[PDB]
Amino acid sequence: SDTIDLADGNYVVRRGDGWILSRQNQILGGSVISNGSTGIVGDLRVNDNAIPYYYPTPSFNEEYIKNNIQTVFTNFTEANQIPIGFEFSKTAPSNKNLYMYLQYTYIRYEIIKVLQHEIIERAVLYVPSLGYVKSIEFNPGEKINKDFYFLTNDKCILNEQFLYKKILE
Amino acid sequence: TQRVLPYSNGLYVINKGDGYIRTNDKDLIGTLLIEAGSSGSIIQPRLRNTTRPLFTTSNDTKFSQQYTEERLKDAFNVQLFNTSTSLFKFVEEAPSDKNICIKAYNTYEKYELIDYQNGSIVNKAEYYLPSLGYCEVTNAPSPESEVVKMQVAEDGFIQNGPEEEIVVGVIDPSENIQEINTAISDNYTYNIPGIVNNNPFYILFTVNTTGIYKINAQNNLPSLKIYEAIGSGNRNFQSGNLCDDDIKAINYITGFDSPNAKSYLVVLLNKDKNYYIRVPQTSSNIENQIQFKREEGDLRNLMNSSVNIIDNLNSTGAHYYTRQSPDVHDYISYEFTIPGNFNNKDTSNIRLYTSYNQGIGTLFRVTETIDGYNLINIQQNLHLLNNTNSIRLLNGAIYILKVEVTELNNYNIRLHIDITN
Repeated sequence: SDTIDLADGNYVVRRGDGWILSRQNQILGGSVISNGSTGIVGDLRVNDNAIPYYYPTPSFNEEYIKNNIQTVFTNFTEANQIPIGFEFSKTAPSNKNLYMYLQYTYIRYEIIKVLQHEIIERAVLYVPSLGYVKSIEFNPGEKINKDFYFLTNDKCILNEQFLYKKILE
Repeated sequence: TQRVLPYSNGLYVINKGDGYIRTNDKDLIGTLLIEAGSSGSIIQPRLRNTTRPLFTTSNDTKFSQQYTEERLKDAFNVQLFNTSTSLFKFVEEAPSDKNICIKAYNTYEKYELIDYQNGSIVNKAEYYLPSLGYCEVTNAPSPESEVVKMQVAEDGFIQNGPEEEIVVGVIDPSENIQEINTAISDNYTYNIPGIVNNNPFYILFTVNTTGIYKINAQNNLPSLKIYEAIGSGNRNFQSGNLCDDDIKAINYITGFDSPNAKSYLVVLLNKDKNYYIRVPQTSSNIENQIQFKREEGDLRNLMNSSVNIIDNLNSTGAHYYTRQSPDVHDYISYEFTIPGNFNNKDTSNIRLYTSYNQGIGTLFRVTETIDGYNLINIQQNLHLLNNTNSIRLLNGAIYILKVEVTELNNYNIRLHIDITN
């Protein structure tokens, strides 16, 4: 639930790497390879595609979240100004068709207010990190599950973390 | 001989799949002839703030390219610039024996923006977002075999990617959004402000405790619609208060577009989710309120559906009522009062049936007690489509028929209440 074993106060939290956002699965397109061909897809995280997403709360506005997160954790305002590229490479089996689509992954940061061992307020920051592809073998006309294309709620493809530090007054 | 679309009135964005290419090789990147034992690759690199997409529209003034891009951003948060920074590359090594050919095509992702109103598409726009290509590999075509004369296949598109149709409703941008800053307890009354001034609008709100809620306007007028914000509540949270993620993508839950039908909504709402309530155009300056009441009684046996309030059931004979038919496995409710004086012994023979859409119906006797409304089942598994069966009901009593549509043959559902005796 929303109950945590922490003393009262404000905390900065790193939830880990590999967070993909809802409805943002095929925002970048995909490749269709077949019959032994190798498909390679890559991207470059610079500025406008490295925009961090803020979700503030009345206690924790943008400046608060940014300053706290950058003080304790990776400094993203200067890091996202440095272009980082990445690539994926899949190889389709013989006489079969494979579709691969790529989406951005993010770092999840949280600013939480804890009172009586329960979180009463939480603000969320997403910092662009890298990408991730999902691939499926398909035939012409085959129905494809809705879960492959569409993500309903933000989830972490990796192990979620909880790296917390108490915010000093 | 098309399909019936049970979409509520509004704006919808449809992801029709990936891997679309134009006919007559208009998107042909090219063909590489790799010798035996060698390797080959086709690379399609892209620049910054480039990559022209493909856009057509039925009404440029309303569905302009800027408008379509903003709606696409509302639905899936796509931006053309995102496709600019991408690269794709196809690598193929030919075997030792024979040569190999590889053909590369630039692909597109097909998005469609539709203005759905009363069972038809009044405005349609097609957007094609540059995708990450399509590659097909063949054995080396031995020159020459023959050359066979063929004709062009005219303008059109060919999808090489998997089948896909993801439909997402989006908030109408022209309609205002008012926020309820406080989470909803067991009871609340929203007074519609004069700022919007009779124009249809949305109410964004959340719920304190998960449960089944009755939402209605004054005298159940006008009919209200409810949507759920997709992916809401996973982000920034505050206990007992509303946190707007500015999510425009919505899922239609229930509601009637017809502003004159007396109706109230019974819906299961989640404290970890955000919801919108669309109230339509009101043609008067007369005040109105939205009432929110958490239900703990038998009314929870109506979720999730709009209950339609029938007033013209005051005589024997033929009566039928037309509403926007819900989708398959989606519910619609009717609350009606048999004509005559209620003396607990006078009965009238009632026939309930639908005209085109088949649905399974369950009717309830309603006896309002001092604890609230009490719903008593008196029949189950009623097949409404051309139902010839009749049941005797008490004159002056109140009944609620909940219908689950099991076959959609018409955009509208017609419930007939025939009264003899």
